[PDB]
Amino acid sequence: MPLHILTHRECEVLQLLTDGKSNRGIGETLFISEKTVKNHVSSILQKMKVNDRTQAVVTAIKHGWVYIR
Amino acid sequence: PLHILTHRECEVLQLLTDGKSNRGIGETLFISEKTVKNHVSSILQKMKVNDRTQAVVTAIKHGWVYIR
Repeated sequence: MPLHILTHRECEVLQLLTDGKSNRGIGETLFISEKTVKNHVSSILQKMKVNDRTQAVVTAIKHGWVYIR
Repeated sequence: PLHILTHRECEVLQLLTDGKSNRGIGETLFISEKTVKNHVSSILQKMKVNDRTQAVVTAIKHGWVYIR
């Protein structure tokens, strides 16, 4: 399950990243600061045991946790 | 516009979709990281995106690369 390992906010960040949004775009969409976006990304890399956004995103797509809009 | 990427740029893009680092890509393709970094920089320029994640997600969307 995604929610066994991620929060809902983290799932939303991952989907917004899969959509192609930047840290600025994600914060705009979620009304959070860019630093906070990076904090969510930092947590996602920890929980998924990957080293950057791209591995996390490609892994989320691979497991069906997010979709290509 | 797939025609604008070189085959080598496509290989780097596929290796990025696989999850390899610039060190892994340089290892796999027997090139230096500086050469890999330039290929990445070139791919973002030709694709008109700002970072690796947008390039990879855009290539997946259009079927240029596959999830191994």
